[PDB]
Amino acid sequence: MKIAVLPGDGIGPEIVNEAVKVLNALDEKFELEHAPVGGAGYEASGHPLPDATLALAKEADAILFGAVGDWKYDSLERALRPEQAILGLRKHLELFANFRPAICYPQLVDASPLKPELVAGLDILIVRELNGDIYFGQPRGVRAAPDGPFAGEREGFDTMRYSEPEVRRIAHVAFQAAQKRAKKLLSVDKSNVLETSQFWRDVMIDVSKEYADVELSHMYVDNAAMQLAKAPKQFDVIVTGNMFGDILSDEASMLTGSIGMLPSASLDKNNKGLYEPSHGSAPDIAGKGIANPLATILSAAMLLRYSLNRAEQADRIERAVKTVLEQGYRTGDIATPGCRQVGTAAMGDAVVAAL
Amino acid sequence: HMKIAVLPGDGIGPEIVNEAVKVLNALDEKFELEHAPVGGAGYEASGHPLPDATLALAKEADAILFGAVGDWKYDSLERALRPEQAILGLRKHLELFANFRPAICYPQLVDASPLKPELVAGLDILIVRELNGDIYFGQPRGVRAAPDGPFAGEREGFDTMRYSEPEVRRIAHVAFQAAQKRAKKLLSVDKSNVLETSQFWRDVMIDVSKEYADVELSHMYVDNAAMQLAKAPKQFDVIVTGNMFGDILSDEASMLTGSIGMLPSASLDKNNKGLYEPSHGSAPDIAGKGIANPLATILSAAMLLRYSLNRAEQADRIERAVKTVLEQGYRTGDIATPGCRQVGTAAMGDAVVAAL
Ligand SMILES: NC(=O)c1ccc[n+]([C@@H]2O[C@H](COP(=O)([O-])OP(=O)(O)OC[C@H]3O[C@@H](n4cnc5c(N)ncnc54)[C@H](O)[C@@H]3O)[C@@H](O)[C@H]2O)c1
Repeated sequence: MKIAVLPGDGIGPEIVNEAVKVLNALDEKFELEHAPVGGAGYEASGHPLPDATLALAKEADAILFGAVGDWKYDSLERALRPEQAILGLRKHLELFANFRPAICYPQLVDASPLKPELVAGLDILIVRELNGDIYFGQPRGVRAAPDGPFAGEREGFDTMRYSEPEVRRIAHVAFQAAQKRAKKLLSVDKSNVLETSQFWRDVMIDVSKEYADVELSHMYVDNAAMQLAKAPKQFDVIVTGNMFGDILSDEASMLTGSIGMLPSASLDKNNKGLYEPSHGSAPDIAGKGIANPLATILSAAMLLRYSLNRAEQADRIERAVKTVLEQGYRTGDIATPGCRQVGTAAMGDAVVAAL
Repeated sequence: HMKIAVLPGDGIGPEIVNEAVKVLNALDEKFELEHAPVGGAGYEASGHPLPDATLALAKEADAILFGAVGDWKYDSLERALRPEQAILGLRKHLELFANFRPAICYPQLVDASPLKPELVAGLDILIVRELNGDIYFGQPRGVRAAPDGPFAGEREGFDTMRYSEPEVRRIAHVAFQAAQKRAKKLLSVDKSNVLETSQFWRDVMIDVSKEYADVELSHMYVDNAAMQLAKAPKQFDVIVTGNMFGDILSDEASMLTGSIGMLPSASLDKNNKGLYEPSHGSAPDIAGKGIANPLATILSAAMLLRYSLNRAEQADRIERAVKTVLEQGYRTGDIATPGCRQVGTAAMGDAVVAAL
């Protein structure tokens, strides 16, 4: 069991330090190896995904990833920008299936901006397609506009595209997840405007024929943004494209009390995965020792459960997180009245103590 | 001159526009109001939902006050003649590229929001959504055999996101000027850490910002913005973004206010001439029953004064009057609260007039 540990930029190192602390406190023997990624990759060898970092990730049984991004690197040419590291790991390792389990712990209901009755007992799974869409679609870039009223003018552009196999493989994953949960799947697209989305919807409906025990329904992304605020407990499994999943996921994280709570798994067809908190590198609080490590710690639990066949250890970590919340520990982003507010490292220590 | 084309439309349209006109006529001002048929009323008058004479009036006027078009009785017309085609026609022919979507939440109506009330009571933010371009209209688009890539040959759907320099520049100007008429904070939202269209958007936004140093420009990625709207919508003043992202964020913000039916809307051109309309559109189930809520249309008329006719003080006066009638307990059926004074459309309009 080799884990590639790729902390990245910003709050990445301080939150991954806590996840590694928790893994090291299990009785289990892991082989952990660190490598630079993102701005850290650029600093080391001028590329956000150094060849040796990609090699390590390919070789490992799983990847524990922090976050990438820092404003001082935004001006670099596109291929060198930090976020190209996570896009590249997803694409090169064919990690096409992203899982974001939004669960509101009882203690954190009061931390959510929504009225408490809307999020108490909330448990939604977002399945997001991760290797296609307008995130990768060609052609893209800047050009003279080839046609239309503004022909000749400078113009930025990206191509949104989805092919049949790409939609089918993520559809199957989502339907399989719904079979094991509440037998409901909601597919989100923008099919009343976008040709790509109508194509998505058509393929999703075709795959639904094979899952007579799951009820498939559909929702436009603009309505889904409304409904995640209004009545998110209507959802059990949501499946959507790369771009729409990105947008809805951050909104959904508020349903758990904070973006600092939402873990994620990115799997290939063999359940080799990269596990990362759903959030970014949070440069506004980077190095300040206050970021919430719990999304990253819960991502390490998912790592054990889904790639390393260690479901019992994953349960141990999850029980430890639930215990520290019962005990009153909170980082600043999930503070609740009367809580014990702690920084990143003390929160990690508390999780370790509760194992 | 201050000439306003009044295009009431169908069903609740005339009912609610009559109250906005009542409010305008109660001001000290000298407006030239001129009515013209649109939507189903356009079809009944001369066979098109946007008659030539109606478009000519809209072009000539300094602003347009528009109600709502559509009804069950028009839904059987051929597609090109349906009332809702007028909306598209006016936006295209008047080059209205800037969609103003206020998100406002009145304290009296705060329980309609899914948010805890301290986060949203008194919310007053503005989303400016580019309306004419983006991936919603970009060519090419359709379904094809994939031309290249890892899945070449497979059936594939596709769309093209694109924004040219003049398209971003003109929406940037409109948004920065709106921020000048407010708290001088503008947030631009994009996905420039992944999308080339978005980095291009950001670059042009920053170039225009050089002419508006009085306005504080900040940037946010669309996923963070969707979260921030739920977490703390009061942090914003004006938000500007592309068509698709704006569509999503504005609908989110409207749900977060709790009363999407109170919300005014506008579509503006490069001179800030606008068409001003309630956000809600038709309501066949209550059309002509005298109970539709006119407040969104009245608030649209206030927007009209503020952004097209250089009458910010009168706009403030109308917005003050709407706050007052809510404090006084007046409600139309859609926003009825326990112990309220429930009124129909006309009596609500009377109450706004009384509070001027
Ligand atoms: N997969 C990734 O690595 C990933 C994802 C998104 C953004 N990013 C990059 O992250 C950088 C910041 O982007 P952003 O500001 O839009 O998004 P972000 O998610 O880093 O931060 C959004 C907000 O949430 C707060 N936040 C995030 N994680 C937190 C935590 N664990 N504890 C407490 N507060 C937390 C931040 O302070 C900020 O206010 C950019 O460079 C962006 O490209 C990377």
